[PDB]
Amino acid sequence: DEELQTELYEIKHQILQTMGVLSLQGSMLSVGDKVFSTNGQSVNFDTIKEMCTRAGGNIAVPRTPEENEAIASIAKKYNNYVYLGMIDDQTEGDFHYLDGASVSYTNWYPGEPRGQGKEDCVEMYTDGTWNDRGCLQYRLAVCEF
Amino acid sequence: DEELQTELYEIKHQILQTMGVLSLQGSMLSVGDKVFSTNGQSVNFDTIKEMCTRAGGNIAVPRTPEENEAIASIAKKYNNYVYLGMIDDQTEGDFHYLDGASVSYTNWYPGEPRGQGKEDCVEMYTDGTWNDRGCLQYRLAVCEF
Amino acid sequence: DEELQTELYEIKHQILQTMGVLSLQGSMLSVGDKVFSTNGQSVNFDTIKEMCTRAGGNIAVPRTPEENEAIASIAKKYNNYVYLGMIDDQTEGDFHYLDGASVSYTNWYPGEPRGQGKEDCVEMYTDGTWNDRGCLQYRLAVCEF
Ligand SMILES: [Ca+2]
Ligand SMILES: [Ca+2]
Ligand SMILES: [Ca+2]
Ligand SMILES: [Ca+2]
Ligand SMILES: [Ca+2]
Ligand SMILES: [Ca+2]
Ligand SMILES: [Ca+2]
Ligand SMILES: [Ca+2]
Ligand SMILES: [Ca+2]
Repeated sequence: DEELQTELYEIKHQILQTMGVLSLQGSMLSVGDKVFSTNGQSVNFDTIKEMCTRAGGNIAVPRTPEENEAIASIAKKYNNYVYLGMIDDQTEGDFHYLDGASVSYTNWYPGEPRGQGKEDCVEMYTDGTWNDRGCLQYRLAVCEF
Repeated sequence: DEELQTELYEIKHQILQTMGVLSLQGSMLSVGDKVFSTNGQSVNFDTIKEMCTRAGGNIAVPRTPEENEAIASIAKKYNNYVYLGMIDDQTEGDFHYLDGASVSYTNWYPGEPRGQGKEDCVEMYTDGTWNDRGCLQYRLAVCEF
Repeated sequence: DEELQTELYEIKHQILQTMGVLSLQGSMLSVGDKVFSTNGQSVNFDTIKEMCTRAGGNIAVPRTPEENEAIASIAKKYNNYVYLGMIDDQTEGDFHYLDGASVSYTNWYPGEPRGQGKEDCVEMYTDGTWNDRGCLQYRLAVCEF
């Protein structure tokens, strides 16, 4: 159509308007094709996971420096550590994303991970570096869509 | 096109991102094809109606158990009763949606409706059950889009 | 397709749902094809400009009476003057939009603009009328998308 193309413009325009409003007001962060957001709650790993999937997203996990920095700023903003979408329950010391694939990008705080098999989750410090941790602490719920 | 299909993916993806953010942050509830939301205001029936249409939606009305429960949770959350998008002004005892069609799904509190012709509106209790009421009370404004 | 048309309906519907939620909750104002929004911050001209572009929009500028009134209501709501997307730095007394084009619609407060070359920005009073001003004051950041 010709009508299809102007309908698409309008749709794309309106999308960027809503994204713009949410962005301007700090409701979320856009990094490439990824949108990060938090409900401000501090809960444990399993709770965060459910909150995120209930909203149609997933517990956030950084796969690039820019994505890592985005999540870091939210952690900084809320002054709380953040549980990341990765665990090493399956095999010890081998952290994997929740789809089962092995993590590639890492930003471990020097010396980490250590403490080992008692600590199967990953938390992000407010400077963006990571620490392996037990999964029952109260951490800021950050989701990716 | 081939380009059309990847443009559509992207558009659909971005939509679900904005919906995800609004959902995660409690700005609205998605139930099937219906989105519920409130501005937190307690006003009378006529005012709610205007607020909702000004936003491009309508005063909420539940047509299923799940929809009813969704509105109920908002009522619970704000600890206030909710005016529903239905009245019986036309014929007495015959409640109709605002398009004029007769209500099908009901969730009357036992004994309701009673009091009759002096009470042409419907309010939802915080447990989700309904009570027929005068239309001039201050009730939580919940809209559907 | 036939499938394309029902996919488009759904997409358009969901867009209006998110816009409806943002609108109902006062997160933004829709005027024709333009969406206005604020982050509530009072900062100077250069800062507002950056905030708006970071969100994928621009510092707001009214080109119609309705658009002017929309921005005015936000100014009223936040009880603060608003920097508008226009300056007269290039040539003195000749105010232009930030794309360089000359402003057409104006709503100067009677007597304005005056003070002249020391005042290259434009602020909106809470009644919607304009005043030319220095660019270093703290004003409400209102963006258009
Ligand atoms: Ca272990
Ligand atoms: Ca471990
Ligand atoms: Ca550790
Ligand atoms: Ca009656
Ligand atoms: Ca009645
Ligand atoms: Ca009654
Ligand atoms: Ca000058
Ligand atoms: Ca000047
Ligand atoms: Ca002046």
